[PDB]
Amino acid sequence: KLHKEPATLIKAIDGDTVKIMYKGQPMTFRLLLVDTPETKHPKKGVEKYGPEASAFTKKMVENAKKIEVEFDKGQRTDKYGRGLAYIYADGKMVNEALVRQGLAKVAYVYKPNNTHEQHLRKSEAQAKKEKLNIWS
Repeated sequence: KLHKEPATLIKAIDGDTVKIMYKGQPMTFRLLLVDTPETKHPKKGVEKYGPEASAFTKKMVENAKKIEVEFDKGQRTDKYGRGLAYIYADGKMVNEALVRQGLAKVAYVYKPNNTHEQHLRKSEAQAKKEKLNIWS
């Protein structure tokens, strides 16, 4: 059973990555199950909708009263040291919000870290049907 834990925003870095204070330790977190266009793309740079995905995550985490992180059932950090997780801004899942707004695609999934996969795929189909941003 996944549960949420409190955390404190330090800084937003990209649409898909935020620095957070977790159990008193600053850490970089990668949002589970989504791929946003990047501004810090290692290869191409600042892709289309990159700045947009980026300001959205920023605003969202920044204006929140309460940030919480929720780990999935698999590994909790990636090979770069980044925490892997679902992030909640006042009860709303940032990863889902991005996909519903057409500012992220559901990422290639790695079990057993796939607990909200279906949900998100559902939000992606809707942003697609509404042809938003990425899907326009």
